[PDB]
Amino acid sequence: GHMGPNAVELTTDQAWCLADVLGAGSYPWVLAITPPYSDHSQRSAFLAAQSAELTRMGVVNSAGAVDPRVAQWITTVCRATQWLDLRFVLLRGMVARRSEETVVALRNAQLVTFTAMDIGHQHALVPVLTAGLSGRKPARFDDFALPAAAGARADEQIRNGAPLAEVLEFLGVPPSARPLVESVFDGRRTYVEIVAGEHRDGHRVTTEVGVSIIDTPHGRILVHPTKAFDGEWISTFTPGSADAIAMAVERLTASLPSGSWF
Repeated sequence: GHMGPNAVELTTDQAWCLADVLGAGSYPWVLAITPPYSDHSQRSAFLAAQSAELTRMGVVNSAGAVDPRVAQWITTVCRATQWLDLRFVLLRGMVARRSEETVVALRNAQLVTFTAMDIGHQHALVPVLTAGLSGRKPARFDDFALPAAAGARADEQIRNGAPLAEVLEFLGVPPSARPLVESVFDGRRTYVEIVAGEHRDGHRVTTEVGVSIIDTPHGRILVHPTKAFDGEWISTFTPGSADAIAMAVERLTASLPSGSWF
């Protein structure tokens, strides 16, 4: 239910219900909210089964009206004009901007939280971007780069059963960097993939590549993309300090038509 004036926690079933009655539209795919009902018979019934609990929490009144703030937040998420998609590796997030309003939607299994936020600068975002991680401090190592497609290719090769020593040796990972790089190509990792988007005259435009933040036993690691003139993308691995993260996400949004958030 309500968690202070600026955040509410709902079941995803409830969140779906609200978007529906508000005519808010659809939740973005990134939140992966499963529909509670397929048709109008099931819709009316599901509304009725949910009505009491929504009233008890003070989110919908006994007459069917939704809390003014919750309605605005849902609307900002479903109709965002600019956003960041957050895929944590079911833990899914989105930072939605509409008009001057910023709302963070955070879906965790059967629950989703909506939090209205003042994000006036880059650094305010970093706690949100790292919420689903492991509280690791920045790793300590010198930056390295490789083609983005090669990193993804290498990752998929283990998903196809290939040996790590073999794969990393031919990527050219030096022995000094093996413990760090092996820890990245390790499922005990926690990470988030960040894609930026905007809605411009009916047209969805998103970044072709994303920013990743990864927590391993070696610390927090930032992976950010740079476009080369041959058209292929370069991934750079670097310590995931708040400063580095904030600058990488800024440059990511700046690559879209409406430009940086900051």
